[PDB]
Amino acid sequence: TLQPEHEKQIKVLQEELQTIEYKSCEICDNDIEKFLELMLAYKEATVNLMQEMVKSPSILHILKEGRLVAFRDPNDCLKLGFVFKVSLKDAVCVIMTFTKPYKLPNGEPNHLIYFPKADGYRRRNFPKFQKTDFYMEEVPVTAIEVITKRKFAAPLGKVIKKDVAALNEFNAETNNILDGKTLKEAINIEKQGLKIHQILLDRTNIRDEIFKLKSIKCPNLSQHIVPKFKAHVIKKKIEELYHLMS
Ligand SMILES: [Zn+2]
Repeated sequence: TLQPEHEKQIKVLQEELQTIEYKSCEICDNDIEKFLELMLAYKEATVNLMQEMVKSPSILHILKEGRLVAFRDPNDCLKLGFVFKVSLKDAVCVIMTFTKPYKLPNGEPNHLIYFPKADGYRRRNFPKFQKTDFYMEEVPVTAIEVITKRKFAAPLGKVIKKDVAALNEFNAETNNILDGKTLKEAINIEKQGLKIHQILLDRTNIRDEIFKLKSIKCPNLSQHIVPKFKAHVIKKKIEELYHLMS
């Protein structure tokens, strides 16, 4: 064949694709795929949203120093941190992370999207985050998925210097957030932008439709979405390697 490598890798991805076990559920077997595609649509909508938000300097007033946000590391893990610095030219943010990468009891990264103002969904998929010694990490603005309303007053500068007075308030606030968390995302997009509102409306529609499903009420959806997710990734990779879809 004129394409040995392509064939090899394709065969591999196919095998790995069909070697996936799907656990049965009387609450997901009906509408879980739609939940998946709609979820990915939500994620994409958020990405584009952040892409359009970083354009207007108003974003600095949204991600002011000490802004609690939920981003994702290269491994698609959800982390909570504070906004320390923002760069418009590079579209990157210096976030101080106080939480380890959220992972299932299995060990694999959680692929579920965190929906603000969703007590049930939270309690079912995101029971609690584990605290970790804070460390500065740069992350692209596009990675941010949730922008909470809560903000850390004390300057992070003193926290970096490890001043006891600052570390007390930092630890207290952090433990406050982790003990009981009812994150609520509120963004004042009315300030500027036109496409922003459209993206917001569309995303809210996607959410209204996704919460209408039955898999959304599932207790163990966080573990049931894994196989479908992996199968999705592998599938897309296969279609690509096949030079298919033009
Ligand atoms: Zn289920």
